[PDB]
Amino acid sequence: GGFRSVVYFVNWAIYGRGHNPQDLKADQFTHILYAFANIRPSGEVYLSDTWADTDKHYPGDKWDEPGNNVYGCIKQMYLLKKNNRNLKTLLSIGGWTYSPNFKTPASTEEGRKKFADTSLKLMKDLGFDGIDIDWQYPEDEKQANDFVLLLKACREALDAYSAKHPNGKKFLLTIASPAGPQNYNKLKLAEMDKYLDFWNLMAYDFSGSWDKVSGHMSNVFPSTTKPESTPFSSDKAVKDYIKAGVPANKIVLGMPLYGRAFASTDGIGTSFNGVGGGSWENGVWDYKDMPQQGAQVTELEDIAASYSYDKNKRYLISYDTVKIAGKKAEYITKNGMGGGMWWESSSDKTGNESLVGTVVNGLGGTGKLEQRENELSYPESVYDNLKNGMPS
Repeated sequence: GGFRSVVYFVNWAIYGRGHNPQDLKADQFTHILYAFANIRPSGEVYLSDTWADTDKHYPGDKWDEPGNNVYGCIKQMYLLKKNNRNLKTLLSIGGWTYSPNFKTPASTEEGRKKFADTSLKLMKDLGFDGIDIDWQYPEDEKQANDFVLLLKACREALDAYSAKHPNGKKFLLTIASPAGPQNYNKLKLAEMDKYLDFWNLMAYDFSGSWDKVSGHMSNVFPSTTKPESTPFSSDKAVKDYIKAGVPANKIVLGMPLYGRAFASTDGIGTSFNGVGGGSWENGVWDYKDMPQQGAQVTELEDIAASYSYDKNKRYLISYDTVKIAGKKAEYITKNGMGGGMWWESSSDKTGNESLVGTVVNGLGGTGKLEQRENELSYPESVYDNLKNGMPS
């Protein structure tokens, strides 16, 4: 089908980062994942920040509107949908901080239905085209099995809702998936695939502060000359997924819009101590703050990896440049993969230095993106302004 362009919009971005949904170049994406909803012990899914999500008024949002109305970033996401009919939005549930919360609701049938019903409720009230589940990660086979059951329960609730509105759209079920063999090898990949529209493979965080040696954090291919610099590779993951029965065109390659740093290092693949500063938190740098003054950039086109290194501070930052992004685009194209996904929208550069723009153009452009109309009708929404299509 065409290629997908998937981005994570993080709801805490509206604070210190100053990134609002209005700043998204909507025409370069097919799918926005709104992160992150949290999970109650009952299985009930709920919004993590009602201020950012529903309450904050933006310019254009009236104070005096009749009826029960939604504002926040949810309204802004619907506005984007109205204006770009090829743009779909999904409610992303879980993520790193919240993943502890999956195990208990997921272990029972009651828990699983509460999850499914409450997530569907959120979807149809807030105007989303589907839900994305990011359990990072199922610790073992039991959990992996429960996760398959969780997916089934959600897929049934979705379909049941579509059945209630035969002429309306179908809805999406998506997940973020592991690139590390020790995590994906315990999942029942072929089983899960039956329920999903597509797989956003988290092909990044291959290295970080948790290691003892500086490594490439999102490279495609392993290094034969320096194996220590590539603990992982996305190619290993993609190939294993396909062997397990997952179709290449349903796998979306996750790409970092940030870099991880290593301090007091002689270079890639050597020991390091500490991670230095960061754009917002230590050890992590936004792509848009790169390159750092005094750092030299090295591009390993063959393994598709890049990093900066400042000889004087002995500081290493593993992150992708435009060159390397075009190389990952190459890879998506060559292997007929489902598209590109990025974490996350606040940190890309604009214009010709944008990693997202580089990949979309390397995919043949916006015309080669999957064309699938989003859903604007939400007749069962509790929110007046949304079910009326945000007339205002």
